[PDB]
Amino acid sequence: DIRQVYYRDKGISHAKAGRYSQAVMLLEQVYDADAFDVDVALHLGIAYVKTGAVDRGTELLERSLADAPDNVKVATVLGLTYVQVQKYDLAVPLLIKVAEANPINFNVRFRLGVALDNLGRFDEAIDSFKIALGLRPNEGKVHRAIAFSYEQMGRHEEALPHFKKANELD
Repeated sequence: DIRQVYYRDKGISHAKAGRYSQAVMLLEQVYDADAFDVDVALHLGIAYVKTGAVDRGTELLERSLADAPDNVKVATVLGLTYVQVQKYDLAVPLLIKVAEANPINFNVRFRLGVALDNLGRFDEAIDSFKIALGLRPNEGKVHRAIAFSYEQMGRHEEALPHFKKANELD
């Protein structure tokens, strides 16, 4: 009744503030597969991945994606998690769309780049990494990444400056 609004509101806040174990503990008690609340599943999703229950969290995020395919945050979080467990094929489409809608999100763009480079899509990797550098030109790590993407294409002339700049910072 008012039990559940309190558990939901608090559990979600736990998750948002990084208190992930406490979010699992509360939200496990509201989450109901058959009365599907997407905010609950999202944030219990997040909290399971964070607490090492990666499969259960992934599954909940997929189910949330099925329920709300236009929810950007579900897509962001599923996308990045897929990068984290090396499901780069699944990640790229979710991360392209998220980056479209949210151009100021550096990590998304960067993980997109890294996802592309692991699929061998180097030209697209490079274009994403350039976009990531427009947002943080100081990012050594992007520089090492784009350098390696070029080198993998045998474009060594283009790699070196990026290698140099990644050391100038590192």
